[PDB]
Amino acid sequence: AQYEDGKQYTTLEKPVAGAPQVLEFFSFFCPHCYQFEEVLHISDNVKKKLPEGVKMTKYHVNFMGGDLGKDLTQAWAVAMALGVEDKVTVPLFEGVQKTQTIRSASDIRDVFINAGIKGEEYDAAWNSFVVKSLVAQQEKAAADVQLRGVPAMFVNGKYQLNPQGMDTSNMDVFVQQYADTVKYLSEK
Repeated sequence: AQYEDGKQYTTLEKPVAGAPQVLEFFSFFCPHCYQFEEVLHISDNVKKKLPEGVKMTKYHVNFMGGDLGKDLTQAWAVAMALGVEDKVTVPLFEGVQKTQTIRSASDIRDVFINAGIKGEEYDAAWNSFVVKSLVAQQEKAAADVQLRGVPAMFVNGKYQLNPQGMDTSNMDVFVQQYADTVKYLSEK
């Protein structure tokens, strides 16, 4: 058929109960994730096609970058708690990978300050149990899908996107197929 198990996607042998409809894992330390988000714009192209009543969820991972990697997971939890994901995603990617001016937790906080988040609000979120729970939630999600690498995307807790089985030629053909595959899976 057009979409095939083992080609554009694979199937989790242990489906995850109560998973987000569309779940992406990434790291701000991850060069392929920089390409995915900031060059290919995969998440944006995916959302542009999703059926309505279907939302996209994005979680950070700890396993790249040591202390700073975990700080970034905690900052992403802050972004989710404050609802400022779309304001910090680009400057966090650029601070870690382009400028490489993000080398400490304080450097992450500066990005939020500069994007208009008040300091007291950032600090209250950073230190909150609501954020500690959000960090745990991201970690648990990674365990549930038995995550092995990033970037990664899972649909309805059952299907895993397999970009290795898509076309690499035209970046845009690649991106369109990826996005088309997510849409197909969402209705499956």
